[PDB]
Amino acid sequence: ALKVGFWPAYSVSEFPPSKINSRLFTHLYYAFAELNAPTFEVRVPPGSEKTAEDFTPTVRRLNPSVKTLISIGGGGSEVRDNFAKLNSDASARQRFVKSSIALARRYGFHGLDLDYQYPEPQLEMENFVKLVSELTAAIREEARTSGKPRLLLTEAVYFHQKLFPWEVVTEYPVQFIAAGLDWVNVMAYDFHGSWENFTGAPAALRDFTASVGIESFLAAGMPPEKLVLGIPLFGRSWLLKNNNEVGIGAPAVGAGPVDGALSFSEIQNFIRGGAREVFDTTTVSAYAYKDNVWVGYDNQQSVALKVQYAKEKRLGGYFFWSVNQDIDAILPKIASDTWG
Ligand SMILES: CC(=O)N[C@@H]1[C@@H](O)[C@H](O[C@@H]2O[C@H](CO)[C@@H](O[C@@H]3O[C@H](CO)[C@@H](O)[C@H](O)[C@H]3NC(C)=O)[C@H](O)[C@H]2NC(C)=O)[C@@H](CO)O[C@H]1O
Repeated sequence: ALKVGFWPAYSVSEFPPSKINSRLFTHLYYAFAELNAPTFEVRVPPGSEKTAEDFTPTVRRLNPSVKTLISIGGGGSEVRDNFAKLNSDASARQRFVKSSIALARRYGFHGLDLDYQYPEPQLEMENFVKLVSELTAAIREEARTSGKPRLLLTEAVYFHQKLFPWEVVTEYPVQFIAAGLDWVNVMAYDFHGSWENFTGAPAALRDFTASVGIESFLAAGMPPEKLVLGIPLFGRSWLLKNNNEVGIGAPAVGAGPVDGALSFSEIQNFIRGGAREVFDTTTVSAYAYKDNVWVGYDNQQSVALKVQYAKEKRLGGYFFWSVNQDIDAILPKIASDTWG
């Protein structure tokens, strides 16, 4: 039962690794090492070496059994462009593979993650397959030469097995992934948000839903234990067109605070300051509103329902993005209690 959380290094001054309740997790990710084009000597951002080294000993103090991975890349156009340049150059792929493995060992991580959004179109998937195949082989070779258990290898995936469901240009090769990786982190969120003119459930379990995306990976043949269901610790926000239309599907005029996203902890403050929370059974989600601000998110009820869903679907577990955004670890606690 994988209970996974991502800790973003940007948050260090407000939420250092020491604040993570690592009792509630089996695996915790450092986000992110950088690709460091053009040499592709993968590294943590210069200046953050101490933070990266101390991460694993720190989180293990509260739960020695917890393991860690370092995630390389992250969402965003610069990372995507760097992976696309990397994956087309055999020499660069070799430098990336060697340096990534060395990085994980250097800082005491138990594994590596790729976060690449996204390996599309078809050329980019084909080249990503070359990178990942080479990385899997080198991980096995390093275990052989060091005598240590092999590094874990995971990657972030889009919510759906097809890139993209409305216009398929490529798709994740599930048998390849199952053979090469320990699991994938299914990004079952950002379905709805301020790019749209109406409020919606940004991580709806059902209704662009988490269950349809999960179904697509299973139908393609992914072993269910290789899927880890993502659950956001942030909400997507809108400004309402009219303060008396406050439900799902209400008209909106742009992004709410802060640039369209609010941490769970900020949402708790929003509710304590007078916003009304509503559970939406139709989507398995929550929303809250006050005056012209509306936010959709996951709450204690929807998280328990999503985690039970993952269990019923025989998934490997769940992950949170990102742990600094529930400072009191409310949602990680209910998730852990739900699974058992
Ligand atoms: C052809 C068409 O209209 N397609 C629609 C899709 O574009 C839309 O996908 C969503 O698009 C938005 C905006 O590009 C994505 O939001 C971004 O997501 C990233 C990563 O999750 C996040 O870091 C950004 O902050 C966020 N940007 C903003 C402005 O919030 C979102 O991920 C896309 N979601 C999915 C599931 O692809 C979908 C779904 O709304 O609808 C199609 O009709």
